[PDB]
Amino acid sequence: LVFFAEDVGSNKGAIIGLMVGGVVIA
Amino acid sequence: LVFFAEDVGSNKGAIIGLMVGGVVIA
Amino acid sequence: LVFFAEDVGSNKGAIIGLMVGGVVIA
Amino acid sequence: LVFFAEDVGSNKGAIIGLMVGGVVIA
Amino acid sequence: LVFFAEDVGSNKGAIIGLMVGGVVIA
Repeated sequence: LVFFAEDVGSNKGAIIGLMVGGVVIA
Repeated sequence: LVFFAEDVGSNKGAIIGLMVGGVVIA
Repeated sequence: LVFFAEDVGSNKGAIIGLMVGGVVIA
Repeated sequence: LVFFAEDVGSNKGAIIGLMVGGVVIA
Repeated sequence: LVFFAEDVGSNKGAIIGLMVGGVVIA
């Protein structure tokens, strides 16, 4: 499993909700 | 299980929400 | 396994929520 | 088996919340 | 099973909340 979450935001501001879900159950 | 995400945005602002569903149930 | 998460924000500001959920239950 | 969570915040300011949960149950 | 979590902040801090939770159970 190779997760790759790249966010390139040039001048975010306002309301920006960054949610990273990384749960594992084995 | 490759999950490549390359979001490229210039001047986001406003109302934005990022969600990365990375749940593994084994 | 691998879980990359990069957030490139050029001049964030405002309201920014970062939720990194990294739980490994084995 | 790696967990990368980097946030390149250039000139944040304002309201910026950060919540990273690093759980490793084995 | 490494964790590379970091938040680069170049200028501008204002109200910021850096909440990290490390739970290494082996």
